[PDB]
Amino acid sequence: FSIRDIINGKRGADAATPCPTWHPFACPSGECVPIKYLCDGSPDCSDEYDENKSMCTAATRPPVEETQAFLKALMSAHGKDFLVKVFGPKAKAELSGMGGVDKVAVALSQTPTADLFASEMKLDDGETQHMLEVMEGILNGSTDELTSNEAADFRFFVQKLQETGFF
Amino acid sequence: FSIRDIINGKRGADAATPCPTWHPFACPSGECVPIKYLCDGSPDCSDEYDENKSMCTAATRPPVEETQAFLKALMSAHGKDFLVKVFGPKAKAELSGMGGVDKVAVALSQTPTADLFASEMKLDDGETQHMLEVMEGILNGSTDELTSNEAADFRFFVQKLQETGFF
Ligand SMILES: [Ca+2]
Ligand SMILES: [Ca+2]
Repeated sequence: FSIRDIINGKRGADAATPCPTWHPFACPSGECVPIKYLCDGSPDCSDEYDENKSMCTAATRPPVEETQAFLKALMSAHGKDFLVKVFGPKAKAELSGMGGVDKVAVALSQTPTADLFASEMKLDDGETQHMLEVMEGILNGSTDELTSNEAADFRFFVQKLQETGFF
Repeated sequence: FSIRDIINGKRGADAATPCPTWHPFACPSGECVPIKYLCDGSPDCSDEYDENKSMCTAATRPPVEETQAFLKALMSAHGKDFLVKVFGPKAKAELSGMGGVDKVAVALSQTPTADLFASEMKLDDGETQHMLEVMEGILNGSTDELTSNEAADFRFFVQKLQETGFF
């Protein structure tokens, strides 16, 4: 009772022979691969899940539950509408127009670029451009948009976006 | 982070569906964790599979299958008894007395130290000491046991063992 799997076959009886410790990663296609083969620029799993772009981008960024916590702590320190200063009015009321802090944490973890993030979140041209200008300004030490404490709390996170190809 | 996943409840031990892209690694206990939480010194699976010592050793060493192809290439180039020069007489006839090339390649990948490898392969004290002397000689450029060409073929592999705690 699993979609993909119906059409390749059906194992033994019972199900489980999980992966060995030396090839500990199970692909949906049901091959076992070494951690080294994940995100290595070539497909080791027949379904190519080992090179899944969402999985490989998330592997480069903070774990989603740390980003969730981090978004929540900025709004607790700076206000429930604080993230309007970065993403525009869809960020008001604890990211209510962007699908909530859980959906935003996953999107910032998995989405390779600001452009693909903007499109998922339905930001217009002006909101996307302002998001990039604020994030460049946070890296600069600029306080045109954020206060000094706001920029310092955000700086390390924006640095990691930039080191991982977001902008 | 997944609205689908709330309303099926508890991810059993195991299968049915796969772990999401942001927490792609499945513990046998049925938890899903980020790659970054593997081998990080604290348990994120309730069964501590993320800190499993064999898994974590193997993740620092060449993949199983490369080590296996490597040992087979050494014995095709240098003879079916070539690895007697490292492991002693149990290595004769393509590692017959050590359970064969697949078992030796798994043991070299996932055994933390030369002493634990020796005890599992049932090498005696004399054989263990000579193995360590030969491996040191390979790092040195000594040709007392291997030719220049044999040692050149083995040197990177011996360095990967030294760098990952083997001796
Ligand atoms: Ca790969
Ligand atoms: Ca861990």
